[PDB]
Amino acid sequence: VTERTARRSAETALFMRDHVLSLVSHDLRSPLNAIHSWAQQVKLLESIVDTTRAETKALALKRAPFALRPLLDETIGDVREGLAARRGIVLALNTPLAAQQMDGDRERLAAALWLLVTFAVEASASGTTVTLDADVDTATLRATVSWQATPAALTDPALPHVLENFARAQATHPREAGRISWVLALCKRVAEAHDGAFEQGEFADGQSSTLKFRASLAG
Amino acid sequence: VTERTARRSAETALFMRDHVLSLVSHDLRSPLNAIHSWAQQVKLLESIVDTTRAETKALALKRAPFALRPLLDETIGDVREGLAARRGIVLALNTPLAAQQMDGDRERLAAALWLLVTFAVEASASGTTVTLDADVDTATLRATVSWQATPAALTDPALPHVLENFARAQATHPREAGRISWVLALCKRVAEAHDGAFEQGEFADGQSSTLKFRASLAG
Repeated sequence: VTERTARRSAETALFMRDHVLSLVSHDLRSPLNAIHSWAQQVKLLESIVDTTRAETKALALKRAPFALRPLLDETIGDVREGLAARRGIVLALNTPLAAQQMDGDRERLAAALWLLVTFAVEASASGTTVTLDADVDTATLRATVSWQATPAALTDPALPHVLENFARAQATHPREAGRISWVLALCKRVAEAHDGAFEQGEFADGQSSTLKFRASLAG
Repeated sequence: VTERTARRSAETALFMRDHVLSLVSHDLRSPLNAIHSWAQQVKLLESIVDTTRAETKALALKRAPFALRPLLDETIGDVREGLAARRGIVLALNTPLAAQQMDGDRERLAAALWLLVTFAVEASASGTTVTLDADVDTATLRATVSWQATPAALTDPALPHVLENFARAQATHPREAGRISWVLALCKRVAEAHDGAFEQGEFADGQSSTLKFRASLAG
């Protein structure tokens, strides 16, 4: 395990814990009122809000121009050495990007793309091809990972893994409407911090699954 | 910022988010009942419990013998390059340990000692000496960081920093009885996972502050 893989793993887990806190910050609202509709000091709520709001402010502070294509190649290289090669997964990069630049938080985008690809690899069986597609259109960077999914591979103890065991287990769980697997929180947070969006498709039988990442170019 | 510093920073923040979840998992018990003593679906509680319990099981799985003294020297070297040198803080190592070994989770202990020293550095003014004392006694590893504290340095925007801004701010807050500054959660978690203990002393005026870490040798 390289230092880079361990760093990316810890970042992923960090953002997943933020995601869990934000869900908690949200979901306790309704069953509380049902008890109180029969006829939680907000200060506890606010000190979790302060944590998530701090992370929110962290994700907006570092924007600087960088070359998109070396970032894509670094992503492929890092995931290949971290997990794809030892899982027998072929990584493919499809992009026309050569000299294009983006004014962005390069390190956070790097973490987001790493996780976008690593998640697909974790959910792939030996011999599967995971493809990272990436391009720009007007004001938007678009990165999509597409692959034929074997979601049982996420929790297979005979296979090497990089992501946390409980995160991998949680990712096989049926998703509530509009909600991501917790472990993808970093992709969602970084996308939305760049005035973008993140979409986790379902695990599709007989068809490719997709993760779709978008980020504004000049934010 | 080296890869090692960024990895340690993300680990620190990860464990701090676990700590916040565990506090939330605990503290909502009492104000809820005061509402219900006038005359929160546990499933939401349990899915945070599963997260913390997973981390708990992770911290018990990797024990292997390693040399204690190179771990101490690596700690000093990493914090020197990550923060102490650029803050004008002198680091001192006081230990009789030479060849002693410990059957432990070397990477987690390394993160814990890094944070033990880095926290003291963050809470030091230029020219202060931060001392790491370390020894073994019977079944126990004991590591203590002692220093003359300037807690205002934690939040001084003119000084370089490694730890998260909101974590540094939270650490200046008055501590409830028996509770640590959230940012030290990694030290506490790793100590207790090694059948040990962690003690954060107060910020002492005219006297040294201490952080005391203990871990069982052969767990």
